[PDB]
Amino acid sequence: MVKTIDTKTRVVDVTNEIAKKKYQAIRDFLEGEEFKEVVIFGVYLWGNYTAQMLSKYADKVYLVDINNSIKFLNLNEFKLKFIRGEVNPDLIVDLTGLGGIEPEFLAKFNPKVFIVEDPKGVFDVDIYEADNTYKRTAPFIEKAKVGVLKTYRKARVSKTSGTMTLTIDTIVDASREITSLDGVLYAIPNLRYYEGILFHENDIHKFLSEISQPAITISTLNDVLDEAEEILSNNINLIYSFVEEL
Amino acid sequence: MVKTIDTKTRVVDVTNEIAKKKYQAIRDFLEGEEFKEVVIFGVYLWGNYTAQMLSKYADKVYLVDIIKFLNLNEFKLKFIRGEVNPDLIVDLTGLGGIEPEFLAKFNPKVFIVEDPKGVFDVDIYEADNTYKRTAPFIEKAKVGVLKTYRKARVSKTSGTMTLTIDTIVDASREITSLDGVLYAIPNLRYYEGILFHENDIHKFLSEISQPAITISTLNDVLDEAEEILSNNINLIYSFVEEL
Repeated sequence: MVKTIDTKTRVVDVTNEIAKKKYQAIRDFLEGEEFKEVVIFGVYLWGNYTAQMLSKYADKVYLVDINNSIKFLNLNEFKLKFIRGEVNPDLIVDLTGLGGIEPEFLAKFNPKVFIVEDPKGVFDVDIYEADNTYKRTAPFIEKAKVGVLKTYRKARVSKTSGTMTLTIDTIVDASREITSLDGVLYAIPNLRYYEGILFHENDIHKFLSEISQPAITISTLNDVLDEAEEILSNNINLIYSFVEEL
Repeated sequence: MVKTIDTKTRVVDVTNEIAKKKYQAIRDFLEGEEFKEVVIFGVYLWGNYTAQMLSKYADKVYLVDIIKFLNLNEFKLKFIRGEVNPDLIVDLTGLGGIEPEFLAKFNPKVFIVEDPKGVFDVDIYEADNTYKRTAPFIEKAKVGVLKTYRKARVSKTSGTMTLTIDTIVDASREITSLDGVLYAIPNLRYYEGILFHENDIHKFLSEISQPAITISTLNDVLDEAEEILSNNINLIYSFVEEL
């Protein structure tokens, strides 16, 4: 009588849809022109999509954290390669956000295009104060095409622009909307601190299994799968991403 | 700079706090009546606390699922064979649960039935048959209806699972609005699905013992998160209305 229904949409589907939105903002900002060396600062799990997509527009793309011709590095290898002068990127994309790459270090480079992700979302005094986006852009405005990648949920609250943040808040909001449907008993948002799984507990299998989870598990009297999916899609479409040129 | 903090309160702690509220409601209604035979209908995971506590105000307690433990068909076999005749009957099955025509066969001194309804829902309302389950014991025995709600909040049912979810997801949500918090993950899963339909007891135990909420934050907000969680638990009110 009481049915249990999993959405077809998994968490990874939402994360990828968000990553696609952010990349699309970036590709629109770069306006289709080639680089020969691209350096992307960030975490692999959130930065890879951009890495794989920009490799079509460059000869050599380094993704650096703190599987073809993308080179994957921790920042000490990258600093050593820069110190020895074996890297000099024309495109720099900083996706590190709060407490990310330091400005005194970015200032050492001379790219043609610099793009930095603004981590701030809805106003938060501590996040606003912790943010140093425009001090990261300061050394390049006058010498490079500089853009700030911004991502918000339309008329909704999110504390940051992180894909993870956006994923969580998206799915959780969706579960509450789904709860309000006629005949629904409850709706579980299936979420986990995935980076914790991959890098602290080092369990690749658990990571893959967990991120492949159905976004929402619904206890219901009625078949509400399609409607739930449409709710989920609406909440994803609330996400808007764009790069403002400085 | 960005810290990740787990609450000390786990999901199992929340489920038990709610279970304790409902049980203590039952206990207030059952007061010094003690029984010689108790039958509790419901799922093992949600019924066990009440069973375990009632075994003290009783001799032999059966928890029957769909203290000694039986599924409904073993129990029907014992009843037709005349090996059970309970003076206390507690129905915790809720929507689509034990049938009234089966209950009418029994003759308890006290009958308590759980109202699964929460905030109004036309379909849940139409599906509910609590008072049709009470009808055959009305005027025969002391009858009570167990009700559980969240004060001025939305919950579609009174089920412990439902209450646990709604409790934890908004606590997270409230947690999100704190100064310096980046995000808050409600760590929840369909546990009965893990235990009774995939049969993984170890995984069940691991998942239900998970910290309720994982917080990405700039500030140490553990205590304030805990107090938020406590407030949301205190929104839950449980009582037995006598018919």
